[PDB]
Amino acid sequence: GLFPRGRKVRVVSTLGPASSTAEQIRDRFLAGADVFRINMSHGTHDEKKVIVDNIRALEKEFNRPTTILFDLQGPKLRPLAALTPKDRKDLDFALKEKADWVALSFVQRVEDVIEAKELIKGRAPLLVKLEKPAAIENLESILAATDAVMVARGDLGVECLPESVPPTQKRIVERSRQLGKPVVVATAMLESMIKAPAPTRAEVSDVANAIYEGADGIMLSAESAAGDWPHEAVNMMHRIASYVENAPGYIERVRFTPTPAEPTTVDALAENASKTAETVGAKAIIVFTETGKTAQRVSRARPVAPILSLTPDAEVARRLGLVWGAQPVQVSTVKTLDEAKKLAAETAKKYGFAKAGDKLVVVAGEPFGKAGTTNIVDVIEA
Amino acid sequence: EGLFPRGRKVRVVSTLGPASSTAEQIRDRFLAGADVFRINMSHGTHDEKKVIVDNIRALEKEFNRPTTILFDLQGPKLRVGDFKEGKVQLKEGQTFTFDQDPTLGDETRVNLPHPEIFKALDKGHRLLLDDGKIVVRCVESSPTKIVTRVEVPGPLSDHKGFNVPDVVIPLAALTPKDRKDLDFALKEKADWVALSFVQRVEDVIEAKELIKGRAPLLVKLEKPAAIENLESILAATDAVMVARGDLGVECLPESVPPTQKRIVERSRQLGKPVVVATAMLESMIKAPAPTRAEVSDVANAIYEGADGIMLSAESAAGDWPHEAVNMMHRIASYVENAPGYIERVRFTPTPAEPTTVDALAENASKTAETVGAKAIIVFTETGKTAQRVSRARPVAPILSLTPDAEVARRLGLVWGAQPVQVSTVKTLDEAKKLAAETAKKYGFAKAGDKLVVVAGEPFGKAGTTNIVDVIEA
Repeated sequence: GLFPRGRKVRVVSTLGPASSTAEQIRDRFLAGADVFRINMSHGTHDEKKVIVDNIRALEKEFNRPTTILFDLQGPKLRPLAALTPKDRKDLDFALKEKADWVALSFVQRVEDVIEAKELIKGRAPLLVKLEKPAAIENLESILAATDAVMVARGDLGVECLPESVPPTQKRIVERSRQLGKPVVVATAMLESMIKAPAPTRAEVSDVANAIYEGADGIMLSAESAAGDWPHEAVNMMHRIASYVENAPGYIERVRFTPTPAEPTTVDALAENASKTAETVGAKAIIVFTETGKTAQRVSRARPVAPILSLTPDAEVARRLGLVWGAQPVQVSTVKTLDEAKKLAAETAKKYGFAKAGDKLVVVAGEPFGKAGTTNIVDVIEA
Repeated sequence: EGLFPRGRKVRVVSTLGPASSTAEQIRDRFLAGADVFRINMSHGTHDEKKVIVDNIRALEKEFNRPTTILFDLQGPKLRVGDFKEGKVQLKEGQTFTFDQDPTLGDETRVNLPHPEIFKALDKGHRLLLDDGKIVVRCVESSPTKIVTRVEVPGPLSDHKGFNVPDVVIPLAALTPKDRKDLDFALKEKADWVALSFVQRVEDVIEAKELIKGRAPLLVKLEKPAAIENLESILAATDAVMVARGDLGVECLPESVPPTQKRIVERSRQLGKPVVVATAMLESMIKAPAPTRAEVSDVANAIYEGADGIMLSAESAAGDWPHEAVNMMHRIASYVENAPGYIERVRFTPTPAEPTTVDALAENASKTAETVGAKAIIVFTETGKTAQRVSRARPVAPILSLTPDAEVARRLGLVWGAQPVQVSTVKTLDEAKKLAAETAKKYGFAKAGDKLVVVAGEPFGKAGTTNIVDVIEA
């Protein structure tokens, strides 16, 4: 039951002493972990390389793209620079290791996102950790410049009142969804499970309420990195999403946040592919995407129907691991609409979303092979 | 100051116990933000409760505020018997038998000393033991023997508790101990009485017949039977508690949040005060500050629009009960006054019933917004009009003026009701004058501010609400 997962929220799982061997990483991944977070504050580049090779090993065993998020420590203290000399080193290592996502801590203003992106030079997309009062005041600029977002509540409730986090969280998730930036809720989601094999009622509520906000991602930190029960913690995350997303009241709450279309072809075809899929009862929406942009726009609409994001670029498939519901599948380059239709039907049947005769909605760009050319909605039979 | 008005409308239910019992302590929690005091009748003696009750009630003179006391009755305590070695290991897929033999148990057998289980448990039904840590499934049942297959193994020790999620059992929700505790609660003039082990509407009817209208009835929703029967139980009850601790044992813990969404919605639409309970600030049993998940949990109950948010051991038994109560107050003050709050509350529709009072509850709220009113003063003899206006969840704060001391206490559990006991009025002008002088005395309005008054023209008569009146203070 590894792919599909039966839910669309993404589980982010931090690795560390309790979750670091190949067998341990394999086990989290089967238990429900989708994105692995490597924290560069501690440990050595030597130990990360073994962990990276052990995450990537999984692509061969299960034929699925993995997703690795390198977390730069930032100017932890134990008015100042966005990337410390330690970060610039750890970054260069993360890009050696073909980081799918790089995260940056303690941003306070848009110029710090810019500094990072200028160093990164397109080699990896950027996620911003929002945890400083200034970051919240500069929220619109920061969110515009970033590619993805983490509501990093641990530090946020240190430097801001802890009672200010929930409204600030609602604000970050809303706006992230509206801007189309994947957003992850973080810190203490299952804190009690560091020591106990089962969660508290308040912890399960927090996870469910992150899902109902429509967030792309829910994270575990020390519950998988350092605790006595990492496998149960990861699995409880999967169990909460499996149930909540398929229980009554889910989509109504997700739809509370309006995500209207920009005046573009891609946003128009994303919205109307979703609606068309609802109206005809389609079993899936298949999105052909060179760089992932289209898949992100469809994901933004939060369709009921399952998405499958078909890309030729193994790095895009890896990156899409963080995007709500994206379900990336690396494929060969198709060269005709006919070939796209046959590949779309066969992919939906193979992973169990459809059987011959079922409706499918295909979003694509024709003539094929170029990014930013999305212009077709095609309703086909599997 | 920070006491009345509190600066927020949700109500804090704090459980009293060893960590919060002395006069000075009970006073502290009141000031810290606690609104309803929950007295659990399962432990302790009446003589000690009487001391606590008197200590709660003493607040009324110090602060000229009505207090509110919720008495929680334990209900049935289902436990297995004892084992020869004190415990056993149950291996998956083994046969395990429950009978009425008192002989000391073993790896195959234990006494289940509750005859009522043997009258309802049948094939396919589960028994959960040790807080759901162990699951067994009935493969065979007779009036005197229950044979099970172990589905989820683990240790099983002497007189562990168990749960019967899948079938209603012919056992009263009020035990003999509960009946006696109830009479003590009513003699102590309980403002609210809390029923446990609710399975069917008949359990609520039974409880209200014993109570003979001496206090309103809150039902705790713990058991899959009660969720199946939600509508009939909600209709019959006066208030609700989402008792998550037992719900998450008897159902999947991952299924509580959608079931909490459902309970809170229907409770608002039916006009029944609803409380969210269990582990909201659980880590503060040992720590002086909460986790992020915990603060999110309290805030998400507030955004659902629930009337109340509750602490159990955090205030009853923990090391940081003052900080725990205060933290509930801090989360409510910040969230209700921060952006995003009213929109989330309004997601649950609460349309007017076809009654004069429901139409006027709605009219007043809409009128308050349009004219910029500072308060909505509600005159009420039994509390009914207060609830219906509370139900509309208006932006403008409510002041619920009642002549009756008992009504003023009970309303302490109603969202934003802000009860004030006052003198009777006999004309409209007397009501307007009393309404303006009350809004000014507590800081809601200054001379010239607009207020919306909701009242009934035959003054002094319950059920007569028929007036909305805009006035200047």
